[PDB]
Amino acid sequence: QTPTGIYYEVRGDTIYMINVTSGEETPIHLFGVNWFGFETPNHVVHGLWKRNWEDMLLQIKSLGFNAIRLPFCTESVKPGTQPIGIDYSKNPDLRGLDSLQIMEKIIKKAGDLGIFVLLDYHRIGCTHIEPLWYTEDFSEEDFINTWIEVAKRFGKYWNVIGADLKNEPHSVTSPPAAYTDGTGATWGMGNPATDWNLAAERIGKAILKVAPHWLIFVEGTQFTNPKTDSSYKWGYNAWWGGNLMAVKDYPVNLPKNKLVYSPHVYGPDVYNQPYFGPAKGFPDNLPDIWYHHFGYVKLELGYSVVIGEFGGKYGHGGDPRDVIWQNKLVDWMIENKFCDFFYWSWNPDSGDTGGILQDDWTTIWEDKYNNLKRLMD
Repeated sequence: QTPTGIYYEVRGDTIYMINVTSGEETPIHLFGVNWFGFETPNHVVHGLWKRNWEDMLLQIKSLGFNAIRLPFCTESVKPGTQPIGIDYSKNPDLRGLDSLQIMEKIIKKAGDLGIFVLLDYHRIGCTHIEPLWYTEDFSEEDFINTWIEVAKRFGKYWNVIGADLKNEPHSVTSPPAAYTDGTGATWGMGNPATDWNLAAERIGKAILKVAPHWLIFVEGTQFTNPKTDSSYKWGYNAWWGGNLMAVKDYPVNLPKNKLVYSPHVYGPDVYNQPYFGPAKGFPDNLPDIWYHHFGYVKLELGYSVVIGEFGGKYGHGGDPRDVIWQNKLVDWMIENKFCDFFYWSWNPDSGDTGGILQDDWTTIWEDKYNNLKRLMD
């Protein structure tokens, strides 16, 4: 049932942490941040050229976060991969360590601070998010085996809550083509080699055989199938990882008490969506859009929904409607009790969203954080 003594499960739509010996159960909320870098050519979380890694985790904790989503790529989780872009004078305890050992040290320190860690297989290579969970040189079996290896190693850390199976399944062509051309993910189209709802079952089952105490976080696709996407006016304008419209008729066939649906949702800094125009009713039109793309998965179907990424520059060098967008999204999360999320990102070096930290890697954006701090309380 668990190698750590801790078992994570969904009851109703709320995540619980269960101590299996004592029987004790506590509902947890994830107030999270993404700290990226393990999925990149750096092979390490970013910012260690300016900061000490432990000081970073203390800063994250000081702001009330209790969860980190940790993106990784295949190479960072293999022994011997060398990280790039570390200041060793600021990080002397990291001299000699390869990418995997720094991942371990960061997870163990997070657990010491009571911070839960969600592992996110973000990229198969270390350059960009592939639309599918395999490539010409890296098969679905290779993807699964890598998850199995990750789950064997990191399932022994009590604070790791589970596996976000593949970051942002999406399409690289337009519909109606994208449904059949084999280049992108689908959901409910029928082909198990493209249908993320079938692939998530295959990958999730394998993980749960080796880490039965983990949760399985399953993101949306960008497009699903034509009947579902055509059923809603904004059905073709969901984000990568953000279309969960096919959950109702095509649910992932995994145990409900182990499954979390994890949509990504963004504002005008990422893409100038037509519904971000006032001409189309922004921002008061957003609760219905969110509700259709993903929110009904909790509010109508009662599954656990954790927002895996959301963020934006909040008016600092980007589109100033982002301020209105983030405020409205937090208002809606508070009203609808979506209390579990991971902000994108802690890092400032995200080109279309910036981060909680400013470009000095030290000072936070006070306004952007003050809005987020409303979800925390």
